[PDB]
Amino acid sequence: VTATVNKADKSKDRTYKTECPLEFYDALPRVGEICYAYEIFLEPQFESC
RNA sequence: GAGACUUGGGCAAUGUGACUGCUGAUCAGCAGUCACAUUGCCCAAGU
RNA sequence: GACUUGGGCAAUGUGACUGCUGAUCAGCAGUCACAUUGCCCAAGUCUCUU
Repeated sequence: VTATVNKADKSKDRTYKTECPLEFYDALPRVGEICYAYEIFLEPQFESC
């Protein structure tokens, strides 16, 4: 923090390896194991015309 | 994306300008302290 | 009666040393303002983009 020249290029955007949440990790089903099926309910709200 | 324009947060310096504060030495005046010199007086002794 | 030594009381001075005031001069420091041209970010308006 005492240095000054370190901020001459402060626009240096940081790059990261993205990752998935816990439920998304290793969720690919295999043969012979019980998995979960999540139905997607939806509700159209626009006027019926 | 290319850009122009403005306020910002600043980073820099090239100037330049003025402000403020302090130390030290010297001189003068005054006050006071150390020693020293001169003219006396008197005393203490010894021979 | 000379000779010697020492001390004390005086006055008349001198040599300096500090203390205070004022003045003079040299010597340092902390700033501040501000024109000039530069650099990196933040948010804005517009051409274009669309």
